[PDB]
Amino acid sequence: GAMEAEKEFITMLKENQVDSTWSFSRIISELGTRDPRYWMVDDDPLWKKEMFEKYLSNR
Repeated sequence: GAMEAEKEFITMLKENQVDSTWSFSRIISELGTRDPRYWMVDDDPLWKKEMFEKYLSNR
């Protein structure tokens, strides 16, 4: 579910210094290596990208 995974995913997004000036390419390229949290939660690229739209709108 999108509980533990989402929570950490939001935190890693701040810690990876992600903001509006990012593509979901930079996520796969930088967040896929900086810390394996992007892999801890299984890769749903549509949810990762949906929630990324949340991280850009709400953050």
